[PDB]
Amino acid sequence: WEWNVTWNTSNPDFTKCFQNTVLVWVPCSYLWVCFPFYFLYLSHHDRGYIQMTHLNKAKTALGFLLWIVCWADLFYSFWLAPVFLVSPTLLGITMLLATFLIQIERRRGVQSSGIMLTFWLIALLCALAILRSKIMTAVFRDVTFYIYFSLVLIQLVLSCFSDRSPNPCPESSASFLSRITFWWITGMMVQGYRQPLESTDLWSLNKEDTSEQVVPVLVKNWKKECAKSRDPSLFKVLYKTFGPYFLMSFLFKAVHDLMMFAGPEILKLLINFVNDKKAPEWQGYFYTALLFISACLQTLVLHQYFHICFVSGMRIKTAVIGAVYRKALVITNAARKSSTVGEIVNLMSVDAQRFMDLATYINMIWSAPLQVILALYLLWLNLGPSVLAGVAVMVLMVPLNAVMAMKTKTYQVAHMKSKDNRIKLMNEILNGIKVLKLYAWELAFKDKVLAIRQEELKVLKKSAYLAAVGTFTWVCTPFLVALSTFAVYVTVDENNILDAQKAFVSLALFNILRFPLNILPMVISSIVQASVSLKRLRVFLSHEDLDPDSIQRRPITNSITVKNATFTWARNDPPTLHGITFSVPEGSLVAVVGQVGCGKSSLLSALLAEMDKVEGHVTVKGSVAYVPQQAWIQNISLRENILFGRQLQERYYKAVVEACALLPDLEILPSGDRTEIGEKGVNLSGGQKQRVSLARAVYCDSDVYLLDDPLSAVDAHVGKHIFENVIGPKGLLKNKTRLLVTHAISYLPQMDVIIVMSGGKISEMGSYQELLARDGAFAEFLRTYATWKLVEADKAQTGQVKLSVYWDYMKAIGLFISFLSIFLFLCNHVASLVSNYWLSLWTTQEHTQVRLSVYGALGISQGITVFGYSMAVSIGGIFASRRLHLDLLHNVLRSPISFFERTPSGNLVNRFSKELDTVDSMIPQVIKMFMGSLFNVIGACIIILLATPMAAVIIPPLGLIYFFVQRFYVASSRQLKRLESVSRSPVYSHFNETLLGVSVIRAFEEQERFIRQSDLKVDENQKAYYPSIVANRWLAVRLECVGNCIVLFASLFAVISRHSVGLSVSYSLQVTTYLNWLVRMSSEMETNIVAVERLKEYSETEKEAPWQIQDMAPPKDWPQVGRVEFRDYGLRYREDLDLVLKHINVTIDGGEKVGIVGRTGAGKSSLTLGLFRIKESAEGEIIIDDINIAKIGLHDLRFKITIIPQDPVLFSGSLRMNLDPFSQYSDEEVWTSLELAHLKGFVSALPDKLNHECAEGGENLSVGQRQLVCLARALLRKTKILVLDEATAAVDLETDDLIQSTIRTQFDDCTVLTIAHRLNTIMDYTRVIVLDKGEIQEWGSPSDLLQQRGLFYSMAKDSGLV
Ligand SMILES: Nc1ncnc2c1ncn2[C@@H]1O[C@H](COP(=O)(O)OP(=O)(O)OP(=O)(O)O)[C@@H](O)[C@H]1O
Ligand SMILES: [Mg+2]
Repeated sequence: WEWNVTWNTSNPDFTKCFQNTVLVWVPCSYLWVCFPFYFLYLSHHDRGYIQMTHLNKAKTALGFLLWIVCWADLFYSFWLAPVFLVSPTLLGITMLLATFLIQIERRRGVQSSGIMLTFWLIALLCALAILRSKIMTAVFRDVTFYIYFSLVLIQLVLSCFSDRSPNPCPESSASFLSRITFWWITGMMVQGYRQPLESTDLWSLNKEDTSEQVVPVLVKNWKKECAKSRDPSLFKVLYKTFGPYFLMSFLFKAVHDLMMFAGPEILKLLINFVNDKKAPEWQGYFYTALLFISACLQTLVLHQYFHICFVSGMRIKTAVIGAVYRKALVITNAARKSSTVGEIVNLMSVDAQRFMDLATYINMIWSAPLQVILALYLLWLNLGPSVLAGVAVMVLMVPLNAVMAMKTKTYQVAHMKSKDNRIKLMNEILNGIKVLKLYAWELAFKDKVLAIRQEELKVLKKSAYLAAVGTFTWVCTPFLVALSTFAVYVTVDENNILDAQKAFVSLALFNILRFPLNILPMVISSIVQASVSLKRLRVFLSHEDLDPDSIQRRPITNSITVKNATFTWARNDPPTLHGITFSVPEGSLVAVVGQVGCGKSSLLSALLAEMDKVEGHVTVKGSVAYVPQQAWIQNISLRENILFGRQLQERYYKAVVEACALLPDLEILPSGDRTEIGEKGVNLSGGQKQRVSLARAVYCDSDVYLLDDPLSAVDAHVGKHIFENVIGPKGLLKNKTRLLVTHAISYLPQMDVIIVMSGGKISEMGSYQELLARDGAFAEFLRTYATWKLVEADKAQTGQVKLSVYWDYMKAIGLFISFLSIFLFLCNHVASLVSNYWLSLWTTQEHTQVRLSVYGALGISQGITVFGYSMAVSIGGIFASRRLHLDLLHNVLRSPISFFERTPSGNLVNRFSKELDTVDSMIPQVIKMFMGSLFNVIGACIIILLATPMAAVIIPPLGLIYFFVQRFYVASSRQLKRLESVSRSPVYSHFNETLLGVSVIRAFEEQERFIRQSDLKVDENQKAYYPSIVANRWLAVRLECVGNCIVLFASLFAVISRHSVGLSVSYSLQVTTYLNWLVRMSSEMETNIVAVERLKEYSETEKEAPWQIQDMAPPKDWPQVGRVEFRDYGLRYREDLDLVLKHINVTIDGGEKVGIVGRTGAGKSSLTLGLFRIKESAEGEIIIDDINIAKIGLHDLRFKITIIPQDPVLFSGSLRMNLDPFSQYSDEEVWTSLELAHLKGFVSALPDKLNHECAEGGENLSVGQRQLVCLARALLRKTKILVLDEATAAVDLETDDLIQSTIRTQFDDCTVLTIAHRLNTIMDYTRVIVLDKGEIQEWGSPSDLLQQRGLFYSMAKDSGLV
């Protein structure tokens, strides 16, 4: 090796020894270092074995022949030079390793080899170099090399084709080149250009990324971790699960850094050749070719690294969602109260996003130091032994930034904890929107949600401040280090030789150092956010687990054999069931009776292993079917609700439908048992829900039935019919154990055992006959008798996002920030341009100091502007997020009830949880980066145009070739993002539906089907998400290669056309980067803008009538008498179907108690909706005290009309907040109301009294005590209209009489419209007006109706009052 023949001569020729040693050691060596490592992948990853094909054999045979040929050389050498022995043998054995490798790759099922193609490629290049040398030299050993080269070339061509496999994703069957270039997606891309993509174009999900193939691994690893540590660390299981696939990203990142650092060196060498005519031209071309191949390989390896990181993040998100769902289905009640529904919704919505953000930057926590250390070491041997001073700066800056970052972790904890409270509050708002709108409590909760949002948005401002200050130090680090090391370098010794050339090199290198330190703030912020989101996930996954071994669920004497067990709702709270002991024989109908909050329902929940056992033995035998007190209904057709995971059996299904009085219900529905039933059963009535919930349990034939009051909402006749045909001894369940919890006693004589439970312990136990002779606590009670698809789905828009969206976001940000931020951007970029100009243009130690001072001033000015615009962008983004949340909340609240009926409660959760996450976090940073890239591009174009008049006809084409591909990419990226969000919404819907009814699912042992449904929905979401990232890589690969094809032309021109412009080579290198970056950023912003678009989607939806009308204002004492009078009133349930009320005309007098009563599906709960303007009246006019209701607003009417809703619902927070959320009543007033509603005897014993912490939706209370709270609210309001929408249904007889007496006493001067199914209360009323089929039938006093022997007489006959 000497420079005369290898570099100095115009003939590019390697030396003979170099040819025979290094050129042969390179390829053989590559396979030797990769071979061992490759077994890891070949072993850990398997796909079967490929069959015997001609291609595989062709490759194997050529591998055998190639080895022979190489050993044939050793034979001829055996037949002086030392290299003529070792080299042929080494090549033969590495060749024997190559053929063995394709063999094992066949065995392990790999169609395209990631090593063979590269191995042959490198071998080919080495052979090409020797080939050219051997053909320039000119039989004996040359012909062996020609045979070797031809065989290697054919082997390389063969290795490109993909072998046979052992609407799927093409990634599995794509060839190596297609996989490395992401070619296989281009079809979708061009498809997205023809017409917008739909969900059907989105391909299927790979088997490796599927939910059922990812979640079980993490779940098993978590069980192992939580079993070894009898507290476990979530980090250990997380990396043990997601490390083997991620280490490839580490390898690719190392290669990308080692190849990127070569780029500037090759550029510098090229710019010295072009600026020199004393070097053989061949050297210049070689430089351009080397730069081109280096840039191409750099982009390929970088984009492989990025794809691996993104895929790992996607898998992490899928695993996190699956594990959260499984734990939520497994969680216990106490932990469920501790870990609110907002916490779970945040865990599978914003937390995984933090993990995928961490996935991109975790690989940089070693790359950035590595680059910094490499640059510092190279400067050590470039400038001298004075760079250590710069080290001191890192020792005086890093700790500060670390201390500052540590404060952010205590600032993100409150940010991610004040988000769960808001999400929980909005979940309770959406679950009980009907009551929250019937009580006019809209702004009472609108001004309450904007009290946890502004607590969550303030810590965001503080964290943004700490992030801007943290990036300030990183942006000023280089210049400060330069100043410190130069101040030391001059004094470190007599080395004051800061010559322009040296100073120039050091300054350019220190500028290069800016790239590793410009990504550190994002890495640190992502690490902090991921640790904050890791703590919460570890806490949630470490909660207490329900124990199904507490109750011996023996399969199949006595079905239930409770043995003095003392159950409790939570570990620390005092027990609720004390010393319960009973034994129910098989088939014996048992009726639990007592009072409100006595433990009747708690007993069934304790027999379901849903309630903690202090001690005792329970042996409920068989399969248990549960009918909850509040019916649980999903969003499917009524037929599937009845089936509930069972195949249809006409013989049984028809009998079940007939028995539970469902034929009358399956005749008024639009299409019988094929109509969409709504998310929460809103399509059904209050009594039909109970019948459907009972039919679901009856169809699922079990051995033990725990009926928690299944006849608490149906009228007397239908209840009798159901009991006789289902629950009685002559029904379908005549040979099944039935714990029929009942409040109103009518079938007690037909009971077998009557459990009288009071206080919490079984106070009495015996049949009807054995309880009439006790003459005690309970005997005196008996003596005294006390198709269209209604729910739609989120639909993506087709086309470009309207600028209106951009305009609304800009208006949300404001004007002052929209100009100050732009000014800071522009000033920063112009300062950078001048710093680059001066360092370059200006390239006398009096000048050296001046140059150093001005450079430091420019760097500090750049840092100041960077910090300033980061602050401005963060503040503007927070302002925009606040405004957007306010607008979205107002739009949701102002929407009518029908909107909530047709929109599933997973779209709203999506807008308020995930889209808001994007608006707060991703959009500001994306806008900042896009603005920076755009301004950089404009500045670079300007500086080229000003300093090069010739380069004026290339700017328009260069802009066009990038604008066209930008459009071609965004046209599909927008639709991919839209489908991602649309497919995501269902997941939230399913999570809410499951979390609502966990108890029923556990009781029916039907967890697997719901787990599979959640897996399917998450699979659809990831099917929508994966093409987005794949298209991201495709766009970048094409752009970074298209721009890289240009620099090649510039380099060649600079070289080939110089004697007959050294700047263009670097200009193309510099500008193309800005152009590509800019394009990417634009697309990114566009995609994120989609989120804002969806937040706007609810604005155009038609809303309710104006809440307050100032022109039409009622007097303060407007309801003087409450003379309700319906004139021609007809209400239509939905616009398509027919009228539900046909020309009713009713004249109610002031203060006259009305007792509206009718059969099921008679439109009883239509006057209640109409009187509150819940649904606009197609025709008719309700007039209260001479003023039409339709003319007044809404809040005026709502506040002044009291209602007791059919479904008792208690919002989260304190018990007081469920009474006066406006805080308009004193403590004494509320306490008087409590004793008025007969609840003071329960709240007093509570340790927190009035401020007791209610659970999510009120499960902390009973169902009768939740109705007593509604009665307390009605007493507190105390208004002259008291429509009772089927109230007092879930309370015992004596409590019913007590609250009836309270209503009769304190509400004897109001126009109360008591809709009820218990006719005994309606008997002592002034008008018992009857509705039958939407038309008026009876009109008069109850006595007149009874004597008329009409419909009401038959109704009186059915109940048992005649
Ligand atoms: N989810 C819960 N968390 C905590 N305590 C609860 C919960 N559910 C019930 N309790 C406690 O158990 C008591 C009894 O409730 P339960 O609903 O069993 O009474 P009940 O008499 O069957 O009610 P109802 O008359 O409405 O049928 C409540 O008053 C409350 O103290
Ligand atoms: Mg109950």
